[PDB]
Amino acid sequence: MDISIISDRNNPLLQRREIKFTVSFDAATPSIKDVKMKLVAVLNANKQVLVVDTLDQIFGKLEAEGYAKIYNDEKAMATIETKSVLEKNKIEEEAEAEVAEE
Repeated sequence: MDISIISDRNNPLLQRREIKFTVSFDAATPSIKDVKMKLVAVLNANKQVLVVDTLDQIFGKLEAEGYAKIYNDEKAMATIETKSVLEKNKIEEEAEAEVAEE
């Protein structure tokens, strides 16, 4: 996919990370974790404690804008954040096989 970073804000107070960006694709609509994959390579951070907040598809073209979020410890987040934020974060992820990528 073609993602573009808009801004990179850091929220230490709530040990959170405010990073806004855009995601565009040719119909192909991935998922949260899926997007996290590339986003992980884009943000270059711990994918484990990485999730998305929300997104919005563009009508004009085939673009979609959204905002990502990152925490430090789920311990705090589990408390601070709400079931709403934790709601997004899917239960478990996939895993084709041990071997992957080039």
